[PDB]
Amino acid sequence: AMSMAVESTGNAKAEAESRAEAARIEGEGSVLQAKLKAQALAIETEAELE
Amino acid sequence: AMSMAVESTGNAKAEAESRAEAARIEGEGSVLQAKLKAQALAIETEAELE
Repeated sequence: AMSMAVESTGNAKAEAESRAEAARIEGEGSVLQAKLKAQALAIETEAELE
Repeated sequence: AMSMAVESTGNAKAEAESRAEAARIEGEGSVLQAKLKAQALAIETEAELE
């Protein structure tokens, strides 16, 4: 029974942590994607302002 | 009878603890995903404010 416990832990644990630690990547993607679009859109808008 | 008790304990125990300890992973996913989207959305919004 504590065997089947360890397989269940490993399976659900592995799947969930894979999803969350990938969401870390989409998160840092959001971080520096916001940072880049900040100045990018900034220069389009300040070029269309004049 | 206390045998079938131990198999029932092991099975239900294992399934439920696998689900809860995976929910721990989605929970820490929520933790640092909120932390990342905080500053990410912060910099989109403070870049569109000007």
